[PDB]
This record gives sequence, C-alpha cells and structure tokens, in this order.
Amino acid sequence: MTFRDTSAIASWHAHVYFDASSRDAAWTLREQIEAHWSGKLQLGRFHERPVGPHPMWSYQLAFTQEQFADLVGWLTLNHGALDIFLHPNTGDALRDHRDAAVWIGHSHELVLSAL
Amino acid sequence: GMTFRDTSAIASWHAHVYFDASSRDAAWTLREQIEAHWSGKLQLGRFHERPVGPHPMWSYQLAFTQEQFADLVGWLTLNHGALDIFLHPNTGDALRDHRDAAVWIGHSHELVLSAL
Repeated sequence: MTFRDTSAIASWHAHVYFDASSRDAAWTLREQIEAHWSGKLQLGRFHERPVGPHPMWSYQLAFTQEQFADLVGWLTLNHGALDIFLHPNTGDALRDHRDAAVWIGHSHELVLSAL
Repeated sequence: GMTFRDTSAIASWHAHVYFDASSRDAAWTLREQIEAHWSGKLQLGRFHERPVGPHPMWSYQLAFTQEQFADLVGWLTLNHGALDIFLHPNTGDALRDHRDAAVWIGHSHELVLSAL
C-alpha cells in the first residue's frame, strides 16, 4: 500500500453506539456533548434502530482533523461503557468504513453492504 | 453515573502496533516509515515477536504527547493497513487506562490485564 497524508481526510465522524440497556447513558452523553461544545458540533438524530452500516443503535457527530485531538481525547475519557465507531471521510465511504475504522472500546462488524 | 474529565487529565499516549508472523513485514515497513516521517523523534520500543505485557499479539510501542496525537493517529488511521493498533492515554491509572480508555485502530483485542 501507498502512504497518504492527513489532507486526504475531509472530516471525521464518530458514532456513539448503544442499545436498550444503554439508552439512558447514550442520551446523557449526547446532552453533555451539546453542553460542552455549546452546540457547535454537528449532531445527527438519536437513532434507536440500526441505520446504514451501523449494527447498533447510534448517533453521529461530525468534526474536522483540527478538532480531532480534543474530541477523541474527550470521548476516550468520557465514553463510559459506550462503544464509539470513528472513521475519517475521504470521499470513499466503503474504503473509509472497511479500512479506516477506529473504535473507542470494542469493534463491531459493520454492515458494509449498506455502502 | 460518570464524572466527566477534561483532556488535561491526559499526560501522554501510548500506541502499540500489533502483528503476527503473517504481517511482520508490513509491521516492519510501518516501523521504518514512522522513523523516517518523524525523523526518529517519536519514542519507539523493541520489535517484540512475542506477546509482552498486556498485549496478546506481537507488538511494538510508540509514546507521544496529546499535542502530537492528531498528526500521528490521523496518519496511522490512513496507513496502518492490516495492522491493528492499540492506543491508550496515560492518566495515572494503568488498569483503567488500558481497560476503560482503550482505542483501537482496526479491531479490538482482549488484553491480558493480569499482566499489569
């Protein structure tokens, strides 16, 4: 393979994964993300069903390479028992999710057929 | 109910590149490119071809600061290939840093936490 630089990355997404057992925790973290960054981070719907490539219930957060250290550091400290799926967006969704998956906690098998 | 921490709680980060006999050449190539790219400025451990410490796979260690995190981890996410990479912060709590603050580029693995 050939080495790429970080300019390849357009944006990052993080997806907070949860289920019925962890719904309250996921909602609390959502409220805290809103508060901590004062609603300046793009935030998707609180999906209580599997959507797209996501095998768990999820919600999406979007941010840049320039916010990556702050957001990922903070999520690493504060995610609790919730797994978080992170991936860069480079313009090739399948490649990004298949090959550039990062996980805070534990990894999950994605529904790649959705991409 | 969680008590939230600020990123200031992080002293430094460690990363471990995991590999096996099948991927040792790829592990080595990455190793030598990390050396090249950062001009030997990133603290780098031995190329361990056995499980060491909490690590269930063959591994080598990198140590780096929060201020180096985005450059290094962004690059590793793009360039790690088949190699899973274990990352964790150092906050002064070895067990919880490994068990509860684990980050994985690729796939997660079960750590041998009794090693700690």
